[PDB]
Amino acid sequence: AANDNNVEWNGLFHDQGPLFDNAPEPTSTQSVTLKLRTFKGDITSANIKYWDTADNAFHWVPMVWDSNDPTGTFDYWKGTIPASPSIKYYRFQINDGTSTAWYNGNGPSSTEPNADDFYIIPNFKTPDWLKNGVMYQIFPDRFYNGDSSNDVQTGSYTYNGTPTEKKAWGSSVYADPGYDNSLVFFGGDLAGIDQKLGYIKKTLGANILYLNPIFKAPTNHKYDTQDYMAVDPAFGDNSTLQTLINDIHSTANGPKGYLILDGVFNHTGDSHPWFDKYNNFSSQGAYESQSSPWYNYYTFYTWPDSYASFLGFNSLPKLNYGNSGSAVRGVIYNNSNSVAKTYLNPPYSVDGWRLDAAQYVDANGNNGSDVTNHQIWSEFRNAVKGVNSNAAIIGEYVGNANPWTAQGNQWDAATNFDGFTQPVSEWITGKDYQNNSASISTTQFDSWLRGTRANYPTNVQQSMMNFLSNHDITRFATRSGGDLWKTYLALIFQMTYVGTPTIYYGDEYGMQGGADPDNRRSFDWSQATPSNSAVALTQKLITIRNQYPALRTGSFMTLITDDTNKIYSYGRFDNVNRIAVVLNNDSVSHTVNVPVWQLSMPNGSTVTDKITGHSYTVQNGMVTVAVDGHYGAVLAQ
Ligand SMILES: [Ca+2]
Ligand SMILES: [Ca+2]
Ligand SMILES: [Ca+2]
Repeated sequence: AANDNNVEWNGLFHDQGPLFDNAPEPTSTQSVTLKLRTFKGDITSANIKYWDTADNAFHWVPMVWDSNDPTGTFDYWKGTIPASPSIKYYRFQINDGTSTAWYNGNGPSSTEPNADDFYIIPNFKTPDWLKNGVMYQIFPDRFYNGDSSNDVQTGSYTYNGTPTEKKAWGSSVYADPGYDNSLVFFGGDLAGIDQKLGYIKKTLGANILYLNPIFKAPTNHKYDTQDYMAVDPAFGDNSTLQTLINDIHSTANGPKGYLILDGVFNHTGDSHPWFDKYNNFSSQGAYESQSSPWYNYYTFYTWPDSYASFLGFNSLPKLNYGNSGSAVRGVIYNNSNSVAKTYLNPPYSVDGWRLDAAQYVDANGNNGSDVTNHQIWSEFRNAVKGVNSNAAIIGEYVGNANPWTAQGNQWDAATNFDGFTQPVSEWITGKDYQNNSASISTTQFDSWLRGTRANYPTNVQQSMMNFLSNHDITRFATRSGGDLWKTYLALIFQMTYVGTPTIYYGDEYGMQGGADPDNRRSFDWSQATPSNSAVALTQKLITIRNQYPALRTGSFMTLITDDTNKIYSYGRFDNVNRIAVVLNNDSVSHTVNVPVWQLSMPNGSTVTDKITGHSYTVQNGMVTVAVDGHYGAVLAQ
């Protein structure tokens, strides 16, 4: 508010949204112009300090006043970082007389930060459809039986001395005596998904489907791959897949769609012919002979019974990637007929891969998270983007996936357990995604989100897979104790946050389910109608997100973190829209005075709460709205 030897943190702001960065994903020849907000006439000077990897040294860029905002409450200072192909990191030093403050990915700070700087990664690009879309994850056998003929009957075949069991739709997933939970088949197939595309792309509005493993394998989940080149018979054939894909891409049944498949490349099943532990093929697998033409595809500590695998499971033998140019790297991604390229090239042309157990991929039985692992994912990116520059690569990882993203040479994003799923679960349900006691306050929730977003470059942030639940954790509906309102609150946050909203089939209507396999129940189609509370809401929220680009690629600013009333408010905004989201995590309603002036919403202007449909007028830079307990408001203009 004045030159008083004091920098006012509350007026400061910067992130890589359109209002503050003119080149979020620049090439080697494009310079980056940055803008820093501050209260009007609050400072005397500001400087951009960036580290250049080409140089291994810091560089200084003095900023200059640029303009005021429409309300005349803030100033905007600007400075430009020169164009080059090198990766750079930056922070701001802000001065008002004898007062200095710093600011970077983690926000304001009195002392100079050493971590969490903003990222500039020349030529790094993540597909924009991923940034702007809504994903729907489907576990094939449990979504919808489109063709009951290809169904696996209770006794169709045996695996490791066990018959497969068919269950009636709606039945419990747990196997009956004499059977195994990994061999229970409810009947869902690709044909079904194809027939329910209308529900997916219209009723709900999602434009991206992500399917759990669909290739030939003996189990329910099918992560124990037997043949990467063939759609498993229980789901259909490769022609079925091609028809599904065509209908997904079609714009005659709704919005243009995108298909992402699960790529299990760290290991194969023990029944794959390269290994052939049960001798299901005339050929000789690695387990069968040390003279096998694929012996070197695996790592044996004591041939043939002790070998490298996924988390000690003997049914999942770990592939040996060797050095660059190896046969394994060839059949997985380098060869034209490899697994990755096959489905990315016509007649399939899928749109991306979700990398199962990505962190472990390595050579010689080692456990990844090393030089070799990253070199492999680097070669993987070149192979993929070489076929389709718009194909997405999302790696599975439960923590900070910075190591596979921040260099802009590996994945486009990752499964956001650490930056979305966990924090949300603990704030709303008082439990972690495992269903164990773990609760955080509103201030901790906000801190958690900011810290995790800071781990990633902005384009990676906008491409993260944000799901409330999935096939490896407990259902949100169960962690919430069956309280639908908690689901309401979660959906609203999900559809308005930074990252790709991902709906784990069933979650949109409150489906319950405990730990695997209880988290893989069949889909009750009598609940998949707007007549259902959660569904109607999901459809509305998806419509809201698709209506406002600020929700997908706009800036993010915290507006309120009230621990007593449990009120969380944040804004999403770009050059066109300004949206203030108000969430009520309490068990009783609260009337909140939203500080929309922080988003520069003009006084006397109006906003509409997209959740209730009610309209309001900005008075004294505020918006007073009564929000019901465990519910929210989306105030936009
Ligand atoms: Ca001042
Ligand atoms: Ca079927
Ligand atoms: Ca054999």
